[PDB]
Amino acid sequence: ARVAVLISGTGSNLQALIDSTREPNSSAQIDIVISNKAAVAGLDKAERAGIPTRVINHKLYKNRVEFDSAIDLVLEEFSIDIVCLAGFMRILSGPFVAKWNGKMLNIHPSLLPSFKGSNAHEQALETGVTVTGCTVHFVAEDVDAGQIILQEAVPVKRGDTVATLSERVKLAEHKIFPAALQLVASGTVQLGENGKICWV
Ligand SMILES: Nc1nc(=O)c2cc(CCCCc3cnc(C(=O)N[C@@H](CCC(=O)O)C(=O)O)c(F)c3)sc2[nH]1
Ligand SMILES: NCC(=O)N[C@@H]1O[C@H](COP(=O)([O-])[O-])[C@@H](O)[C@H]1O
Repeated sequence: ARVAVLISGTGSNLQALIDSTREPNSSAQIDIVISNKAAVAGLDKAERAGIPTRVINHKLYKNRVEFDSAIDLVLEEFSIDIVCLAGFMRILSGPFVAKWNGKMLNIHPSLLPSFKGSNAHEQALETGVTVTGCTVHFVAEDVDAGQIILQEAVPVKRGDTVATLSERVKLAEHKIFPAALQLVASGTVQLGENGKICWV
């Protein structure tokens, strides 16, 4: 399975995905890394691993649909089968999401459906949970509401901050995201016609 990884930032999840897909038994190959922001650290991790990169500045486009179309063009150029959103922060448009339905995965740093949106850790800390986690799900049109593939709980320790909590949660992200990609890449898991997770 040919994979594109979209990033907006540091690329720790990207790096975990690079490491896992180099394993001999990997069912996925990362063929392109797309960033919507220039000179982010994930672009370096990609070049060090010998993976093509492309910056598609969202700031240059009239609206989401145009910008998504620019991404889609690169996805076709590279005959991509699966899209991983790994720290990619731009909400995608309906048509793009529908096109990639069942082929696009996103990592989210909470146990969905808790704490959807961009600042999950802040919410988690403000709410006072003692267990949080991360969620790999298919991208549906409703942000952070697509079908759930894997999750891993992570404890909240007293005194935690966004810095310390997100650091612990990212250790789980680097486990379940490579695992979720391998499940989809190998056809073990797919989005069902009824729209629920299907473990073939
Ligand atoms: N249809 C669809 N379904 C999905 O499940 C899904 C998941 C995605 C992964 C991205 C993370 C989820 C998320 C993204 N973005 C924002 C946000 O407010 N983003 C600002 C830009 C802020 C910035 O640039 O840092 C904006 O895009 O306007 C947010 F609150 C939460 S994208 C997507 N699209
Ligand atoms: N709303 C989406 C979101 O919060 N994404 C989060 O951004 C980080 C990216 O880190 P990375 O750039 O080191 O992979 C990850 O912690 C991921 O869960």
